[PDB]
Amino acid sequence: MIVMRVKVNEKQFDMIIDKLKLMVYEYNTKIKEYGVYLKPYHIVYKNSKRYIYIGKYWYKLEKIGGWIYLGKTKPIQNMPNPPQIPESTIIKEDNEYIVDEKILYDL
Amino acid sequence: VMRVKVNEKQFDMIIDKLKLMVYEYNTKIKEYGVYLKPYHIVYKNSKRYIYIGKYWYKLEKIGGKLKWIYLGKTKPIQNMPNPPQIPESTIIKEDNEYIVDEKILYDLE
Repeated sequence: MIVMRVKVNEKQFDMIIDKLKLMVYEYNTKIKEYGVYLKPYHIVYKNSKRYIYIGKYWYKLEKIGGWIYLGKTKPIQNMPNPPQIPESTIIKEDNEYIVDEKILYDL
Repeated sequence: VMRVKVNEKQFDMIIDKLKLMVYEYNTKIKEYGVYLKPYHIVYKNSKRYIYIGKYWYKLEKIGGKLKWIYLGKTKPIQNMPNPPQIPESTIIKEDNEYIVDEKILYDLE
């Protein structure tokens, strides 16, 4: 398959995240009694870049300290089946700045 | 060739040189309760504006939290030592960009 990777801005990225949050709002309040939460994405900083993975990422209610991440496998067998979430990777581009050349005299 | 594009690392270079330019001046004027921050970040028009110039602040006790209050762009007190020459310029942070699969773009409306 020829899979297309294209460039989008922050606002277009925001709608992508918002849509995923909308698609799992139907699931999380229903399964809130199980102490489990389904996050449709995962943000991780590798290779000096912000990686935003898309998928099924689960959480479990904490006990005491001083919501824990369970990974990608569903915890409870007798929980209702989650909605279908697509799997993809988003890589944030390096930040760019419009700069006057004069103030580059700090060399 | 006035205005060009630099990425994050060179942007952090310019920020640090300004902070170093005022570090020893700020230590001298610490007793006055006055801080010269050599830049000003404005999030106007959904974009990170960073303005190069003199920005003076001062310290006071507001409810016990010791909050910084903006003073202006000039020396608040006549008998303070003169500041370093901070240039005047504007830096615009470009809109954040992302590489995304086109399928989830179509499949997420």
